[PDB]
Amino acid sequence: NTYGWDIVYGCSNRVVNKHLKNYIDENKIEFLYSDINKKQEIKMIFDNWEIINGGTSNFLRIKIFIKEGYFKFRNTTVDLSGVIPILEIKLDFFNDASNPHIKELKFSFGNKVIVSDLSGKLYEEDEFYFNKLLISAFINNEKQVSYIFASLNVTSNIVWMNPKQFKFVYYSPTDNNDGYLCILSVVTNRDISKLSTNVDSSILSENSEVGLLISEKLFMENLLLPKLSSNMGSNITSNNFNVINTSDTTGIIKNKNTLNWYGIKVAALYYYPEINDFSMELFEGNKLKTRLSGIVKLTGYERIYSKLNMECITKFIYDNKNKKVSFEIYSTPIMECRPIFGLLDGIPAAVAKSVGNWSLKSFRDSLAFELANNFTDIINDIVNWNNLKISEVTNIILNVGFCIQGNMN
Repeated sequence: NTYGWDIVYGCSNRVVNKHLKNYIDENKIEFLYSDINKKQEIKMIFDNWEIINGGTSNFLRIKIFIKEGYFKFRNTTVDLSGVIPILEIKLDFFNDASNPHIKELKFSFGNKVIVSDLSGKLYEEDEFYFNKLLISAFINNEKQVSYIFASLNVTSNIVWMNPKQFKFVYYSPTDNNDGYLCILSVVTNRDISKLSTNVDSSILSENSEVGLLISEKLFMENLLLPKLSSNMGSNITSNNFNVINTSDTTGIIKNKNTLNWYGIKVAALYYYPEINDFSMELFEGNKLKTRLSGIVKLTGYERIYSKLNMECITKFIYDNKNKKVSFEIYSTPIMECRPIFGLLDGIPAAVAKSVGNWSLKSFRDSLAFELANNFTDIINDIVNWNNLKISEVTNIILNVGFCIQGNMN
């Protein structure tokens, strides 16, 4: 699903364009420049700006609607009322003067980083070498446009999501409509470059304005494990578990050491089985394949035990009404209970079979739980597009990556 990145955020241009429009409908947006004494000047008054496709890398490409204005070179007069230039511009992150741990995504015309694609439509004269030279005297008014495309929060209450390195990229598809987006690596200072910038269009959907894609690893470590590792009795606590790397984004859950199961009462006695090696890897996109093995000693016959082997597939489950993530039992392709005894003593062998079969059930049963995260909290945790929270989460998908989707209000 993802592309070698750790957490990817994304937003509809259809969304930001609109918050852009009434940031402009605030109306204090006139641009003046006069080159002296080169006899040049423009006064541009803006109707609307509109982000469009064609944006490559850091850059946005945007349609500029002028509805009042002028422009003079060498005693030549041209009123810019209605001309519609098309620019490409750079965005970069700007640290904040309030909370510096909140980095802020704004326009940036430093020093160079504005290109003119089309000059105007279509009320112009070909002789527009001067308009372009001059409207790149945009820069003088860089500070005037302080629009916040997204707030990005390092040092949030959710620590595993905190980004160390991260950068902006615009996704334009093959069909026309699009969403731009922001890519990160959390905590880890990995190679970073060269990583791709290609993004999964899956992140957004027809129903959803904002999307968030969590890598498989982060999901395993910070979403599944925390629940699982506390679903198995008081002598198991995730400190008992490792998550092992297979890629820098692909990961398997193995046990760090012996897992001490809680006590099961069979007939008159309590038994305390122990799983010795444990494995949970992600399988067929949305299912978990669990593969454990261990034993259970017979209390009172210490040196007579039952060897326990299970394979058990569980499945992701999403409840769109209460926004709950769930895993249920899909199959139990292996539940093998094989008592170890010799000759005559069939009588313990039989309780060994029975404690074995009870223990296996206990195991499986623990693989069927419901996570407790607040996913609304999660999507809103690091990136808030346009300095805004998301009201409703529209879908959650586990297809190798872990994807949360929603609408802002």
